[PDB]
Amino acid sequence: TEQEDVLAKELEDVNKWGLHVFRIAELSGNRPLTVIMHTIFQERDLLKTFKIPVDTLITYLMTLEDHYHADVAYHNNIHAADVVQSTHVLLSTPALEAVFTDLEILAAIFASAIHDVDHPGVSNQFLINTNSELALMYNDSSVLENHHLAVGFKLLQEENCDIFQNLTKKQRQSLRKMVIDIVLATDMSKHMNLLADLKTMVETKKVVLLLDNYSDRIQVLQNMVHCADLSNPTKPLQLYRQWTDRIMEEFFRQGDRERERGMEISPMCDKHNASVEKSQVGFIDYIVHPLWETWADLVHPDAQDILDTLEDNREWYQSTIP
Ligand SMILES: COc1ccc(C(=O)Nc2c(Cl)cncc2Cl)cc1OC1CCCC1
Ligand SMILES: [Mg+2]
Ligand SMILES: [Zn+2]
Repeated sequence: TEQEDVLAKELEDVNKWGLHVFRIAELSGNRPLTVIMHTIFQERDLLKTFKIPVDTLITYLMTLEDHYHADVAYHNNIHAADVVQSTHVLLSTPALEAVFTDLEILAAIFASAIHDVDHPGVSNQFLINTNSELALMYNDSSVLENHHLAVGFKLLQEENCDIFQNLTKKQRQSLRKMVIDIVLATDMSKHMNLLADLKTMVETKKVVLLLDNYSDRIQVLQNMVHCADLSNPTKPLQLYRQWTDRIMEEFFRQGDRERERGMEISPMCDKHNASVEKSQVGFIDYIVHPLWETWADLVHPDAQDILDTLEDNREWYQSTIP
């Protein structure tokens, strides 16, 4: 059909920063995660490498995508697809050519796909403050991130969903550990330590990059997926602005729930006292730029255009304040 033709055209940009992910979400019948993951697996020849039956891959992806919430403005299947695609581009950076094994690549992409599954659209702190079942289950420690992993892995046990059925026991064990390490590293409470470790690696860099032990390799993959998670402000402005609209809607809905419960409204969650532009500038200045500038240093000069875009977008948001 004409719609499938346009979808195919948009997917030709799967290896490019700035893919039209929202268009792909609409054109695919709200299956951005499934089609983008399928496309990336085909591009990297992962189905052949790991003997993943095509029908099994699609069944699992659709099932996984179904577990992202349709009514959460930001932490939905589009965000998952975007992080998957951004990770895919970061993995292809020239400075990392031939550094990671096929299993490591698979782990990073799979981790990206499941990293926010079944997100309720409220933060770890909200879950902790409201004595939620999730916080009680996970003892207030990386509550959501533990849950995303539990769901992502559990779904593999559904009928015709085990995409790792042909991996060896050793490969399955290794992949499981890497995926857990990567998704737990997406908790923002770990951001400062992750960044500190990334800077230490840049300072002791040996060169393409030379990573010999699990600690260094996993650290890079953790930071890579974390960069993808924090990549919105580095994308072309039309995409960035949509991500900002969505995160603010989600935050405002949390603030509304907090207000209904008589709780104090969390930072940036009060629709009656918000500064969207100032908040984006602060977000870039204190979190996004420090991380991306460090990533850019590790893979210099591969990420120069991404960092330039980030800086341009920071200047644009800042210009709307006066
Ligand atoms: C497009 O703007 C934003 C996008 C993403 C996030 C953000 O914190 N994402 C995130 C969250 Cl909410 C939790 N764990 C990890 C990540 Cl990366 C935060 C954003 O803006 C901040 C939050 C509200 C205003 C500043
Ligand atoms: Mg998350
Ligand atoms: Zn995320």
